Amino acid sequence: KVFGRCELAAAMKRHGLDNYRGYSLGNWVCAAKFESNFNTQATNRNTDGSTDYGILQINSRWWCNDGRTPGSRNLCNIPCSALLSSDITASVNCAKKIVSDGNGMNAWVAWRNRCKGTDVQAWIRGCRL
Ligand SMILES: [Cl-]
Ligand SMILES: [Cl-]
Ligand SMILES: [Cl-]
Ligand SMILES: [Cl-]
Ligand SMILES: [Cl-]
Ligand SMILES: [Cl-]
Ligand SMILES: [Cl-]
Ligand SMILES: [Cl-]
Ligand SMILES: [Cl-]
Ligand SMILES: [Cl-]
Ligand code: NA
Repeated sequence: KVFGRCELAAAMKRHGLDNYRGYSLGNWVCAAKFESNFNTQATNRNTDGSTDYGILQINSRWWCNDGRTPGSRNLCNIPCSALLSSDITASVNCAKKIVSDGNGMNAWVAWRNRCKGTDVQAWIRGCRL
C-alpha cells in the first residue's frame, strides 16, 4: 500500500507514535517519506547482506527474520514480510523497540541525514488529525 501523507500521519498517531520517545509525529512521517516513499511494500538490500523492509525500512540485521541474513537477530519477533503489510501495526510496534534502543531516531540514517533538525511539522501540515 502506498499511503497518502496525512493518511500515514493518522495511522501512526492512532498507533501511538506521536511523541513516542519524545519524537513528534512529523519526525515519523518525514522518516517514512525518505525511507520508503510511504510504500509498505518497499524492500532494499543493505551492503552487509541484510535487507530493510516496509514504511520505516526496518532491517533484518537486528529486528526481523527474513531467513537469509546470516548472523543476524529477530528482536521484534516477526517475519520481515509482516513489515510489508497494508496494516502498519507490526512496523509501528517494531519501530517502538528500535527507537528505544539508546540512539533514538538516529537508528534511521535517513532521519539523521534528512529530517533531524528540520521543520518536521511541515510533514503533518494540513492533516486533520
Ligand atoms: Cl511534528
Ligand atoms: Cl528522495
Ligand atoms: Cl520492494
Ligand atoms: Cl537479507
Ligand atoms: Cl517498516
Ligand atoms: Cl535471495
Ligand atoms: Cl537469517
Ligand atoms: Cl543466523
Ligand atoms: Cl506496514
Ligand atoms: Cl532521543
Ligand atoms: Na534477522
